[PDB]
Amino acid sequence: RYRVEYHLKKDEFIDWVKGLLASPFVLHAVSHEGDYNDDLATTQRVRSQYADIFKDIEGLIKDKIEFDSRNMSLGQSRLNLLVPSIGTFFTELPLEQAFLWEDSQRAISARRMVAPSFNDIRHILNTAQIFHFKKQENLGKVLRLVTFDGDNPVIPYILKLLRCGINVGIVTAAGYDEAGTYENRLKGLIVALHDSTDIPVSQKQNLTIMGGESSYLFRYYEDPEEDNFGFRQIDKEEWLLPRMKAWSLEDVEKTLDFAERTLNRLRKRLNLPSEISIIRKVRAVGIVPGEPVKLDREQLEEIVLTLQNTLESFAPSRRIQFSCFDGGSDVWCDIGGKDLGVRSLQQFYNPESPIQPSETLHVGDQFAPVGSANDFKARLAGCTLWIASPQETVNYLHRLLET
Amino acid sequence: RYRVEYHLKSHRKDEFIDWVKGLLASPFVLHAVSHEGDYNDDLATTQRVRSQYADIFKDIEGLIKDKIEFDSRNLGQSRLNLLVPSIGTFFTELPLEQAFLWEDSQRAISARRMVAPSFNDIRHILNTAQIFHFKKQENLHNGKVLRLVTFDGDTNPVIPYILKLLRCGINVGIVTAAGYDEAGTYENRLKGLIVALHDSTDIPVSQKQNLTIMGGESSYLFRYYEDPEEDNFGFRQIDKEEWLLPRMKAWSLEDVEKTLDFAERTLNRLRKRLNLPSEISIIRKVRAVGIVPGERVKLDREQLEEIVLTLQNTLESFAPSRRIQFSCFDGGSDVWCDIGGKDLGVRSLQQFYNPESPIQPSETLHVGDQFAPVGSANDFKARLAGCTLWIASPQETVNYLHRLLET
Amino acid sequence: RVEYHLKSHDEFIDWVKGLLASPFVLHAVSHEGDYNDDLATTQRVRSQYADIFKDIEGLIKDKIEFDSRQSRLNLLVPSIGTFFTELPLEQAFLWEDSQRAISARRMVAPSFNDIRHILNTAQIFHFKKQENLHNGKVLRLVTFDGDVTTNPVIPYILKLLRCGINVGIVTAAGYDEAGTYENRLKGLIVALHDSTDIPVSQKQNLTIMGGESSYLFRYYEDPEEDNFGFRQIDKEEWLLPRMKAWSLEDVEKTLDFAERTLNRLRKRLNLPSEISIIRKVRAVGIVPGEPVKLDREQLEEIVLTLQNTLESFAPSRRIQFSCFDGGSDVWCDIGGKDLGVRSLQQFYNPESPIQPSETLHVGDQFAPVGSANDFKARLAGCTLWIASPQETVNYLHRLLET
Amino acid sequence: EYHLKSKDEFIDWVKGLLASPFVLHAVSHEGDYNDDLATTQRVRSQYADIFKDIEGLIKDKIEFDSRNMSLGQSRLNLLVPSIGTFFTELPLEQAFLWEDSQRAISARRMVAPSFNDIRHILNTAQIFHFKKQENLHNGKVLRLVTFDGDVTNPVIPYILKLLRCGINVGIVTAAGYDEAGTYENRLKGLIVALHDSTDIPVSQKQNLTIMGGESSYLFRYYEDPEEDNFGFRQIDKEEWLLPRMKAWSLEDVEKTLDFAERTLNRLRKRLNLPSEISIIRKVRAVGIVPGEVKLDREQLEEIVLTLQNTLESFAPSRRIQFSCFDGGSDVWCDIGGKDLGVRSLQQFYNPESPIQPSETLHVGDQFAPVGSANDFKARLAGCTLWIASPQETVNYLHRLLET
Ligand SMILES: O=c1[nH]cnc2c1ncn2[C@@H]1O[C@H](CO)[C@@H](O)[C@H]1O
Ligand SMILES: O=c1[nH]cnc2c1ncn2[C@@H]1O[C@H](CO)[C@@H](O)[C@H]1O
Ligand SMILES: O=c1[nH]cnc2c1ncn2[C@@H]1O[C@H](CO)[C@@H](O)[C@H]1O
Ligand SMILES: O=c1[nH]cnc2c1ncn2[C@@H]1O[C@H](CO)[C@@H](O)[C@H]1O
Repeated sequence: RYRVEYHLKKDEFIDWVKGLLASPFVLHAVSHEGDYNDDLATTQRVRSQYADIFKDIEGLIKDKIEFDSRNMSLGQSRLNLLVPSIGTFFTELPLEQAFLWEDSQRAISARRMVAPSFNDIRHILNTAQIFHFKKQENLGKVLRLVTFDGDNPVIPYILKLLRCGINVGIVTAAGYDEAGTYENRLKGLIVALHDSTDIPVSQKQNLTIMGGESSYLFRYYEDPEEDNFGFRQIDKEEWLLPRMKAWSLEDVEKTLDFAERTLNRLRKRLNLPSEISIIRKVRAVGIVPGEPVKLDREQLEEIVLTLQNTLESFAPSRRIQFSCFDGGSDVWCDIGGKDLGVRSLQQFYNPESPIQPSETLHVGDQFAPVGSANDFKARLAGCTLWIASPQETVNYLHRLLET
Repeated sequence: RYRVEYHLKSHRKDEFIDWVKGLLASPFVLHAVSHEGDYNDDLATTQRVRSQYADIFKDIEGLIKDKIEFDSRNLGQSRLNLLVPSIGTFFTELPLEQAFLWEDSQRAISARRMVAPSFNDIRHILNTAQIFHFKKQENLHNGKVLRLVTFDGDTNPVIPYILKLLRCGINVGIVTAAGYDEAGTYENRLKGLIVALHDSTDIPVSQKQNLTIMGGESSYLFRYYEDPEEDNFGFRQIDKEEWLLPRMKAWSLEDVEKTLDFAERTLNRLRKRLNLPSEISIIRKVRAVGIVPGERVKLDREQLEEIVLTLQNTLESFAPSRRIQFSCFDGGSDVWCDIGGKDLGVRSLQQFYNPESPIQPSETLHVGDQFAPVGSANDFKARLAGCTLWIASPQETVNYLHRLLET
Repeated sequence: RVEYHLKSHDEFIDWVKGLLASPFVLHAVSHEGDYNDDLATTQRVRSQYADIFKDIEGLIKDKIEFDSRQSRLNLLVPSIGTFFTELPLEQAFLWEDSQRAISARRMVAPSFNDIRHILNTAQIFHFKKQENLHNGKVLRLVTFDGDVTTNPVIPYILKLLRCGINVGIVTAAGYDEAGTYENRLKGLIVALHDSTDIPVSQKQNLTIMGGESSYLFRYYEDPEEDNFGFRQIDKEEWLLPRMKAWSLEDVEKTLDFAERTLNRLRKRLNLPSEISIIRKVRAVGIVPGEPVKLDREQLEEIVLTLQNTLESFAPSRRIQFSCFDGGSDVWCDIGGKDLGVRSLQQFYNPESPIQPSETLHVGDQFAPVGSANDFKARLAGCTLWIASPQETVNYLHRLLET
Repeated sequence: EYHLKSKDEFIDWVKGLLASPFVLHAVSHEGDYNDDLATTQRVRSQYADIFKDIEGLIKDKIEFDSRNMSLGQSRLNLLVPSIGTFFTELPLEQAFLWEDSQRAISARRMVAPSFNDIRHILNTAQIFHFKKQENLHNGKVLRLVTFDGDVTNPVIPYILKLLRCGINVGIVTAAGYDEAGTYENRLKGLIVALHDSTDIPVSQKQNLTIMGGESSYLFRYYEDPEEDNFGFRQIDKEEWLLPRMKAWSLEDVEKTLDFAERTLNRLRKRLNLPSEISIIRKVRAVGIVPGEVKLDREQLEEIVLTLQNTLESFAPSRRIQFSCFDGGSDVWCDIGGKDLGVRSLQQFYNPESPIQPSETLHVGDQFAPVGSANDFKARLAGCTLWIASPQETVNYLHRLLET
């Protein structure tokens, strides 16, 4: 009833839009008995009601952009007063056009029983972002950086992104400190890249892997001098953000030491199978599946929550920044985070003119309680796409890259 | 936000389990979370917490049994029915504490200090308890052993256990919302099962032939067959008179077809209004009508829900359709409107296998993945006909059947 | 749907409130500091609100038409009561908006009471429009509540009677004698007696229904004795056909079990001895002693226990029954509030019973006060949700004005 | 933030805890009129143990709360985040057992332990604590009792007993009136009773104080022996003002009040308020008051919310502290707060040894959405009692003062 365990463990903006859309739906749309005559009329009016609302939100976003532009780098944006937990909008969003296009496909205005869904709005928001970047191309601030979530139909589109002179970064929560591992699982991307004759080697090496959220950076290399292809680790000094440089190594190791100890305690208390392994690396410590032998989500969630709470009461850990991740059957504790990794890549690709958030798009699937490495953090560093299927990713990439 | 559209859709969620979750949360926050951070004696805390959880489950056991006795009456209500008003009938005693202690070993529930006992935890405990019961009745003098196991249709590690079930002398039926009126389709769909059963040496033919397919929810019945003169196997259609329940035989054909005709017209209206692509096609059969994806192609989720909600509401205002029970299903990316229901299908099978001594609900177990808003063909209706297992993964089915059939 | 009170267990108003929340956030809160746009902001907000109410009017009309023969509104709001009359929602909003300045608010959304006020104003508006036409269904019966075991409403009751409108007071007290209600309503009968401007014939159209629908009394003025007061109308005249088939033994068995149940509750709750149990012909109840009163938790415990207990008692379900814990009293009565209103509708004109569309129940018991709540009165006719005596007076003034 | 819809999380948290034994051991046993004593006894035992557990949690929080006080958090703060500060130990079980005897909470089978049940228990426990310290050797006994004075009798005797018992009594109001006359005219009878009461020394008589504008004006009862002059006398600010308040800029104070006065004048035109409603401006406060004419609770809350959020975006107001009150028909904007008001009185009575929060009990009837001057703010300065009825105040004071 009243959950006493509620605070021990949703996108408000989207639910907000859903509420605004539901009011005309229940009043005008819910007119089920109707196809005898007035359902063209009902659909038409309902479509207009929805379109108007999205157009109103368009202006609210643009007002927020302007307010945030001048007053940031204490007032509040209108939209921020309406939606307190809303994230920054680095780009304009043609919501009305996006809706009308999606309504063409899925006939949302033509429904009388099923209100505009969370997925409906999510698709509109994603379509709007893509539409924005395509608009700049036929003029603006075009898309310079696309990032993906590591922790196949997508592989070709990655290659063409690179050919179109767009930097591609793969952000993973994996704490592996050796290139070799990433070469072993990103095999297909590496060899298909390598084996492709079209791409100049310059564009070929614009592919990067930001491991440990923002702990390790690897870049693609092609040395057919040796016919050696794969990923080369980049020295910290080139890609490390200034604030991260200030972190003491002692606090880093102390943080990782305390984390690894906490993991082992959790292991014993939870009496986890011995096939479950705790892996410690240079900038990361994590727990991994075994043999077949996996971990329950409650166990994964217990681990992340325990790690976050303990470390947040650990002084070395607060003098730095850390992230936790429990997406798959693995829980990773890494130094840094999603936002830091994306912004590091922005500076890395062009130090003289760092890639702006307005020119950055993070196609991510970790908009969930996957930990502090959630893709909501990525909204701090740039524009994002919210994908729920690999096909969704391909669809979005296809329309983006369509001439 | 006050969702003004809430009541337009089905938002059924197992109140009994949520009720159990709420009870377990009180010892959790006062004993588990109150000793979060305690580096020393974790074992003591886990033991006290587990004991508190176990006591609660044993209390619920008692409530369940009392209800079973108070439902043997037939208007008062069981004490449990007062606590949880939407509770279903318990055809069988549930060893909940034993099931909790077993799952607590696997899932380590009592050891957690941050994450409370979950819905899935209770679901696992409830399912394990249902299995544990039937395993107890096997050796028992006057125990009611499991006679019928039912599955949901609409290579595969379930097939061996289905074969093992049949060999163990247990009747197995598959209830599919598909409305196809030919045995050929189900032979094509379930070719993996029929081939393995055909190739199974350890199972006598009488036990093999104890495999049935309930086409529609209760519209068509098919039985496995193995010709003794020729190497021909597959599925045979059974005449209506042998398996059709009395009330179903009382149903008028004209109302049946009026319903299906109305449903078919309603489907094409929806097709136009939602401007669905031309390959989405609408298929009409003898006792069922449905809309299926085509190729060049598929239907959105919300569109599928729009269809079943439309069909259900419209037909529930159709007089011939109230004289004759019907069902809708949008689980896959198809929507099928079938005459009858899942409840009817299970009890039809209960009668068919042994007409003279019909299989009781206490001897029936439906393994279902459709305990969801999948229309009126949901597995909550199967709780009317007998005991159920709530499965969320195919691996759960395998594990559940493994525990049951383990010697 | 639990029968036991764990937390604070009208959906239509909350549904409307949710609707009104959309223009509030998108068009009002967005303009909190736009102090020169106050004219345009308020105008747009007022139109947005008014458009919603106009839309709900249509859905209500659809519900009425459908119920004349679920409705969309029933699908949207499953706990919605029947609308016996159409309501002018848009105008009611605009009128109340002038007084309350709802559209000018940027920090506070349209409230529950805002809508309740608008709904009440709409109901009164409807009758007034019907009135001037006279052609339409005019208000013939107004019912009030005095259910519990200084008043400016009295002159308006008198004005209602002089306007040829029948006035009934429905009460859950369940006392079986006229003298008690004469004393409780002394101010009303004195004022009515002292009124020279009202014909005795019209004075006689004042009735009181005790025990929800168990006892009926009428106002009388006889020249011979030269007094006045209340005379109990015989059962044959006002009893509904459903109630006539009710067996006396079931009635007695119901009350006897209820009285027994009350006595154990006294024991177990260790209630003070000053607390007494009163038994009447068609009612049994627990009343506060002497100040010695009962906690609301205790009163709720009593009503919930009785309802659950009696609804599992075969004689009681061959019967209808009601419980009421409004004040610091709990009464178990044979009748029901809907039955009382329906009985009065027949009593005044047996040939052509007063239609629900010509009936208005001004009630203050739209609360968890047991099965005797005023939501039951919505079954028998139109209603008015009042929170203050001033509200009643205000609503009655608008109703009876030129 | 804006308000769409309409308590105390700690009480709700305890209610949810007590609800679990209720459903299983009480609701289940309805219809069982035999065995009811046994059922009641067990149910009582279950409830009591929960309270004893919560007692322990409080003692732990208090000791953790010795770490800082004007990282991490108490386990109670994790479970209930919006929980206030407990300056004293609370005998919850003893209080429950007493309240269960009076209210028969454990005997109920259909009605769970209510919000009011717990509230009474918490209030009783607070009283119980101070009574034991009166017993104990040199225990931190009650030294300051504060009351609310509202804005534009059985309680009077108990105040006198408090004063005669050597307990300092203060009355805090949101009224912005800066003249002693208004309060001699508002607190008549009490002054007369104190003047007429021969059984009280005038030294103890003077321990009665009035805090106006929450913490803006201080008036102390005076009684000249030879000239028959009695009433309230304003105390000079340097004597009772807290240091932080002394450092406040008069300009910022004035600028804040002037902004509020214009905001108030804006609101009355916007809301088209009647001309009978008058706006009152004082030295340390500005307010809106009813006419000869009254204001809706929506209008009252609109004004408070508007004023509150507006001034929070006003820099001079940020550099000061302000409070708002809409309990009565009036809406007052006063410089300071109830918290600052109580604490100022704590130093005023005895500057060499300021009265501690553990020695201060605030009996208040404003634990509601009354604005920033609510009694929840008083929990920052000391112990409190939640009052819903005037008779509750009388009964509570009686039990506190009984011997
Ligand atoms: O609260 C938010 N919800 C959705 N998108 C947001 C939000 N805040 C900032 N953005 C941005 O809006 C675009 C919509 O797809 C994305 O670029 C997302 O990052
Ligand atoms: O409300 C219910 N929730 C869970 N199971 C129920 C319910 N009602 C009857 N049963 C039965 O209890 C067993 C354990 O899940 C299953 O057999 C189920 O069908
Ligand atoms: O769910 C309802 N809420 C409020 N009023 C209702 C409802 N159902 C029917 N009516 C009627 O609407 C008028 C306005 O208050 C009243 O006449 C009431 O009886
Ligand atoms: O969240 C709280 N709820 C109730 N009381 C609290 C809370 N926080 C601190 N105290 C203190 O506990 C005593 C009992 O009510 C009071 O002294 C109150 O100020």
